Amino acid sequence: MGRISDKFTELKEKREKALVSYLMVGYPDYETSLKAFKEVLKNGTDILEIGFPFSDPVADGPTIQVAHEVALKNGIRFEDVLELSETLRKEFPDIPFLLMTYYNPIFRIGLEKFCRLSREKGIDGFIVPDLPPEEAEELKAVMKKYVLSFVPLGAPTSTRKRIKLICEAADEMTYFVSVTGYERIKKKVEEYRELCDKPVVVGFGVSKKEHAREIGSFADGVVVGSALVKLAGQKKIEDLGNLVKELKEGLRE
Repeated sequence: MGRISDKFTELKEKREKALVSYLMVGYPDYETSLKAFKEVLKNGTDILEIGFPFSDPVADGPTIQVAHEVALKNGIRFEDVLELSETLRKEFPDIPFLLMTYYNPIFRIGLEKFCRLSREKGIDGFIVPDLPPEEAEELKAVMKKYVLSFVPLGAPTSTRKRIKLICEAADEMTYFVSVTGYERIKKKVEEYRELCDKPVVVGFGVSKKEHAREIGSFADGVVVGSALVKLAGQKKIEDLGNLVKELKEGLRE
């Protein structure tokens, strides 16, 4: 459909796998995070995951949880998150933007409004790590209305039936975690390939070029977050750009 499908079609013609970079708005502070976002985009990021600070990030690892807390103490609001998206959208017109948000904030703000605002500020789709199954259909329906790409989540232990539900739920792409929360996720993706034609990105545990090359050998893309956030924490912008450049190196053929 939109920017996501266009990007994967583009990467395929370039014989590349996608690098999905995840950073948190407001960590270690708004200004520094904005520089970080610009740096990863300038160095090869194909799809951006924009972190929306949340008070109870139970699905994130230690490093990202720190980013959540710090950003919230800096006073980062949903409005600041979208301002950053709008700002980046002007400089990078075709890079797909995925808003990483927990479910509660969407409900608190209001589904219609949340989606309306996201679309107006450049967001292409969402990644909801803790989406309650009993709230999924309603959210998907609203997202469809505002043309926001729904990205279902899979796991190394997803059943064949779940995989088919994931494929039909995905508008343009899917995201699988790499660990049971390697060989296991690789085999799961192969099954996925049998049942689904939509691109799939794999995350968790990526921090070295070797990791990107290995995962990219069977996935259409890799997601990197904690490794980037760590560098951003010390305002090591140059090293961050270097890391993104290196990761992207392991994603070319």
